[PDB]
Amino acid sequence: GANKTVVVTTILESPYVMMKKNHEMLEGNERYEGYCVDLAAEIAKHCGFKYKLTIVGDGKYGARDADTKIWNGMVGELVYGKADIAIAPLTITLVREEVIDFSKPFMSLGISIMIKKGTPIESAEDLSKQTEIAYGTLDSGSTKEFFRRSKIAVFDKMWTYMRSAEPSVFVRTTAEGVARVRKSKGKYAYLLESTMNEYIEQRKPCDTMKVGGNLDSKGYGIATPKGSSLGTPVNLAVLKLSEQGVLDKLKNKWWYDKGECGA
Amino acid sequence: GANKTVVVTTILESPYVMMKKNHEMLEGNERYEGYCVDLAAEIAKHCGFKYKLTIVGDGKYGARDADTKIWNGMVGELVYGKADIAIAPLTITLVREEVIDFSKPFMSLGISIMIKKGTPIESAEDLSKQTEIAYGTLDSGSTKEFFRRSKIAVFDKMWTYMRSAEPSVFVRTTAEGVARVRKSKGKYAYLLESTMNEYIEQRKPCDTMKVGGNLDSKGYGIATPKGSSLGTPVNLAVLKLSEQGVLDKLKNKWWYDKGECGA
Ligand SMILES: CNCc1cn(CC(=O)Nc2sc3c(c2C(N)=O)CCCC3)nc1C(C)(C)C
Ligand SMILES: N[C@@H](CCC(=O)O)C(=O)O
Ligand SMILES: N[C@@H](CCC(=O)O)C(=O)O
Repeated sequence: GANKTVVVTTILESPYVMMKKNHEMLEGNERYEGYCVDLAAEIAKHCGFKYKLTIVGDGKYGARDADTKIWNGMVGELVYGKADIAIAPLTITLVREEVIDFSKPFMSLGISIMIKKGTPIESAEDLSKQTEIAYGTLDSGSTKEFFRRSKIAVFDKMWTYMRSAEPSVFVRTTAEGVARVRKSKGKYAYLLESTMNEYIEQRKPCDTMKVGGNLDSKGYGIATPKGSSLGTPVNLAVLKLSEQGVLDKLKNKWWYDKGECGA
Repeated sequence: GANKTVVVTTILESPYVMMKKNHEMLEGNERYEGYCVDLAAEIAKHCGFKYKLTIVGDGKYGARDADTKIWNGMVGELVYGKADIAIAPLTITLVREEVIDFSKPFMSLGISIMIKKGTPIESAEDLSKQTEIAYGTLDSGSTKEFFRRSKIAVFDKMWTYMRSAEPSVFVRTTAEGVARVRKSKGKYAYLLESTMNEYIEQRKPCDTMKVGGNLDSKGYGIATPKGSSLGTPVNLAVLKLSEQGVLDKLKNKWWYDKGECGA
């Protein structure tokens, strides 16, 4: 048919999408700011569509329930037709690519370790060979599934520990994992994507550090329901924006320029 | 129809595809070794097809002639139906994605600078602000087009210089650019992908260095003619291989383990 306003699902995750301080004062897309807010505006412009930003109702990225086979989070909003496109730090994975379309990656990341400054941990091997320091991941995301499915010795060891640790080492939101690192006096480390890790390291109170090399290499993609007319134009828009340096300029805007911890 | 033997186009580029020393002794796919030789075997296995490796006749990655609009290189072999799939370090670009399908990236890279050890150059800005040291790129590839199309000040400055430099700063093969760095006594720097740069840095005679940060961020994809039945299965195979750690194991095999310059 004729073009219609596109419903964009996204997720509150710094610095991708954040509530503006005065959001009560504001309406519509103007309530929100961040990398993916800016990316949404660029994509919509290059694909020539009108759009409405919506925050995913359940606050989740997307996992499938092993019993019901029902998808939750932003993936679920696409699968069940509640949203036309997901523009968020949504990790490209085999399980997801089978049910939704992803653009080529607009940003790269790998799973990484966050510690409170001074924590005697430099790697995933270090974490796996000790018990004083608890560690965990976000629920309903690609990091948890990485550990759950890993056949690699150190990560399988980590997963075995994390799955039955008490109290639970899993958190509902990134902010919750960060708070736990900050408040646990060096006794909790948080496994999260390098992009988020790197952003938080440069924010007050400047008390966290990324340590060790990334555990994997992957990327975020713009996701559309399978067969959507938006898939192709969105993919070309990502490649165009990449080649024009726009994605690099947005990364600088929302990471380096937001840095509060000095140089 | 019924499954047929797949014609794979590729390119002699270390460590992706290399002639085995005793290749005269050998036949078929056994003539060749390297990352993309191993990747081809994995993909073919996961997609359940038989295949024949073929080296691109003109030794080029792929560019389109501005007059004739004819594609050369591996892209051209796909476009004109001479090959069914390209499994090589073929950079995902807007101009190419429009005429061929790319899988999700199997490896990431950015454009980078190679110098002879001791060359007084630490960045692209440095190169652009001096004339003693010549510098250039490979012909018929994504690095040259990056500079030619760049609206970014330092790279546009570099391109203006490179396009009319005499003698020519462009080379036909990576080996030729490397030889020029090695033989020019610090007076030639070579702009090439970080992956190739990093491999060469660890090979005898151990006389080159990668300097500065990457100029861009992108990746290599497996390419198929537009609409090919191989596209979807090949893409899922890349994601599966990624998540299984196979791509990381192959990177270690062909870079770290091949290192000849010590630790
Ligand atoms: C096995 N490979 C794992 C890998 C790595 N990444 C990040 C990445 O490769 N970066 C790329 S490739 C690319 C772009 C970017 C980017 N800007 O982040 C921009 C447009 C041109 C093509 N993503 C992946 C997948 C296979 C999980 C999707
Ligand atoms: N980007 C991840 C969420 C963050 C994480 O799992 O660490 C996903 O798409 O599931
Ligand atoms: N990977 C590049 C070739 C190497 C280069 O241009 O530096 C391409 O696909 O064109």
